[PDB]
Amino acid sequence: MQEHYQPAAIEPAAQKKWDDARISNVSEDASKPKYYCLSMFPYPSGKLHMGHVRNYTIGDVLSRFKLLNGFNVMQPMGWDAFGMPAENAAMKNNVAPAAWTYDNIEYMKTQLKSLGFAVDWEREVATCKPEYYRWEQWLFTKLFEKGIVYRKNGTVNWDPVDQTVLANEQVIDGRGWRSGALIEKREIPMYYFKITDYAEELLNDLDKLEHWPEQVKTMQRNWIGKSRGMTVRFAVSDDSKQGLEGDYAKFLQVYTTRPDTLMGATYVAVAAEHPLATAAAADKPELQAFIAECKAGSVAEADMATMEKKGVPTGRYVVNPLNGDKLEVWIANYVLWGYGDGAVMAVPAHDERDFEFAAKYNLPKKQVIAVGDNAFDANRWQEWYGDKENGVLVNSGDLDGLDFQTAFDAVAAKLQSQGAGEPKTQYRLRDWGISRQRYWGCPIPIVHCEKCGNVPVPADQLPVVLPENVVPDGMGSPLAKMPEFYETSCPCCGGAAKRETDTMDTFIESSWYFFRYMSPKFSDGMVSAESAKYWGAVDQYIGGIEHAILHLLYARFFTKLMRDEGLVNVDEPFERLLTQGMVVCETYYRENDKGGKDWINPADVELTAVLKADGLPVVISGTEKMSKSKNNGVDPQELINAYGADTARLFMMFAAPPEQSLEWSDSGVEGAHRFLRRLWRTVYEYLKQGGAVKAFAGNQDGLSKELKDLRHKLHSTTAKVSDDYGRRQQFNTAIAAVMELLNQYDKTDTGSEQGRAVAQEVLEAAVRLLWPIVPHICETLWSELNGAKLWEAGWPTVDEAALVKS
Ligand SMILES: CC(C)C[C@H](N)C(=O)NS(=O)(=O)OC[C@H]1OC[C@@H](CCCn2cc(CNC(=O)c3ccccc3)nn2)[C@H](O)[C@@H]1O
Ligand SMILES: [Mg+2]
Ligand SMILES: [Zn+2]
Repeated sequence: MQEHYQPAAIEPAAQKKWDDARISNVSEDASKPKYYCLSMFPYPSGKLHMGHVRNYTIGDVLSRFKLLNGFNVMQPMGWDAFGMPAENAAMKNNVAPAAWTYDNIEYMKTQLKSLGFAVDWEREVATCKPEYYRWEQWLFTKLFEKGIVYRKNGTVNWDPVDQTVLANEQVIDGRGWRSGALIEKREIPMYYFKITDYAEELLNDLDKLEHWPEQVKTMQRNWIGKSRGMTVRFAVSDDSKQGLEGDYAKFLQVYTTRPDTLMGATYVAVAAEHPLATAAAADKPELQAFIAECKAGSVAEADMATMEKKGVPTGRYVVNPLNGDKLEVWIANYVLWGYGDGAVMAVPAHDERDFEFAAKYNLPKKQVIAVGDNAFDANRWQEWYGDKENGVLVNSGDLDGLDFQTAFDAVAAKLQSQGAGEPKTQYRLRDWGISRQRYWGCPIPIVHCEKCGNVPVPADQLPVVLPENVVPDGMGSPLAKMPEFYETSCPCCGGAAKRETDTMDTFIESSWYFFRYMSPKFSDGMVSAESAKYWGAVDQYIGGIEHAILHLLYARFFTKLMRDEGLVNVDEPFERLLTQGMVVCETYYRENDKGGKDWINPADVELTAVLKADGLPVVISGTEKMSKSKNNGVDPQELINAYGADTARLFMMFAAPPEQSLEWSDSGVEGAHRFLRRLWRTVYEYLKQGGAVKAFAGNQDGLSKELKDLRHKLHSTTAKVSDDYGRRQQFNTAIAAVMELLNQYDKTDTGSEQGRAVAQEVLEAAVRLLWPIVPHICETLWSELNGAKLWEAGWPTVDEAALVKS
């Protein structure tokens, strides 16, 4: 055993030791209890960043902890390979997205291996390979025939300069983010998953996820947005029926979740596309311009509430069916066509958005709810205005004195008896649009035949292979310009037909990959029945909070779809969920010659803050998440090259709890490396005193008080670390606990015969308690202390007798 700790001399040897023993290569072995620990697989972007290292170190800590406790642990890794980054690098570097992807995969796989993650690489998947996406094409065809996947026209944002479709996030002031050209709204046929058919299942099954953060489940409930409200029909006044057709000439239908406040409606609002808006705008040009501006908007869902609410009056009126009030119809920008009836009522006294809307236009506010003896001021909104449980009705005629649920049922009775309304349940959730006008994605297995219609590709002909010999040029997605791809024969009639050229939303690959890991080479289905029944569901899932809504919902949706097809037998894909925090770092910049800022990487800066190149000052700016935006990313490969994998892993687990943001710190890195030197020196100095002995065990009567105190600290540390790994999942406090054990060990004279035995017991436990976090150095130090295989010695047991004081 060498005196000094040298990671480059031990880390490759420890990795070869694990790989030779195949401790991470697992099968469906019924002799050991399974454990499925999964970290969200990465985009093969080029190289790992610090977020990857934190996520996969966390997953490796939990996996190795369960491994030491005797579980048959599967920790798989793969590549979410489809998407736009490969197309953009293709347009910048004149390479094929496939070639760019596969080279990134090879390099990033080397980095992951150098970090010592206990990963079953024999289960690796690449989602851009036909052997993977053939099965999501298969599920697509099966659901398309059942109507769960359907085709209908939708509206997209067309950029005519870049010749591409853009998301709402890519539109700024009505113009493309890169081209700067005005975007055009176009109706094109697209495919949709009928996810609203599973809305009630996806909402209620969240209650089963006892080991998910309540934050994530709340976000999913709000996204699904179930409401039990009332359909209310307002009869159109006789003086307001010009230009109206059908039922729109008879009544205005609306949906409200507050029918107990129907006596407090002071106006109604309709969407820009509503027929009442169209009829009233046929004359007035200001209404036409307001309708045009609403349609030209491209506001994303995450900013819908922040959008300034505006409206225009129409001069048309409707009648409240409960009190006969004649209310004016307004066109408003917050009423969205396709959501319910595309029309709402407004009770400014008990809905804060209606309050601010009415306060802006001086529209009437009428109180209909009272809570205690609270004072109502029509000029200032108070939180009790919207109270839905402790409120009682006022100014509502025959409904006065009722609470929410009683007034709800009475209003429903009044409306139904006169045919003016009925109860109704609504969901904010929209159907899942999966069509993408992009090349680097999974082809949609549909053939268009003018005789047979939109025909799904048969199962024998799957997959529809995406050609990899493609370099996108920019002037449109190349698939729609490659007759060698889309020209084909109809699988139903053999006649001339055309393949679909749109590709799938890349969220689809990530919606079922956790199942594919169970049998990644199975060629007769998405997942083999024998492996699905063994591994069941993912026991532990680790990823970033940015996937709390869409990805998780999609994955839960796919699981229930695959269960209904009979491929799996679990209702939920992920039992436990851990959301890791961001990795942030200081920023540095120099002022431009044009009044701007040039952002400088931290690796090119030395703190006396001075640029390393010319020794000239640099401005220290705010700390934020690492990104290429302000050029503040710290390359983990340089951290590995300079300190080793164990130092990188230890710093990430010690700097902050997994949920809390991790602040990059040079001294924090150095403190981690110096602790590994201390651990190395501790075992070296111990073995230099007389070599290893048998660790203390059994009756501790007769041990000195100092050695009894060390054993108490030892097994209290084991219980604390076990609770930190297994229950709390706070790895920073576990490292501190082992440090406190080593501190007391340093203060204890362990030179006697019984002292050596206790010292052996301390060090054998300490290297095993830290093995999940820093396995390279712990595997090396364990082999110097004991000749048994560390993974066969197992997780340290707590000696209860060591915790009983006299
Ligand atoms: C399941 C599917 C849907 C996952 C999907 N393929 C994915 O998110 N793949 S992914 O490759 O993007 O990420 C894979 C997993 O590990 C990383 C987590 C990142 C969380 C956000 N973050 C990032 C940072 C730090 N950035 C840097 O240092 C940096 C950045 C840019 C340039 C230079 C440096 N700090 N926080 C992800 O959420 C996920 O769990
Ligand atoms: Mg349960
Ligand atoms: Zn045909």
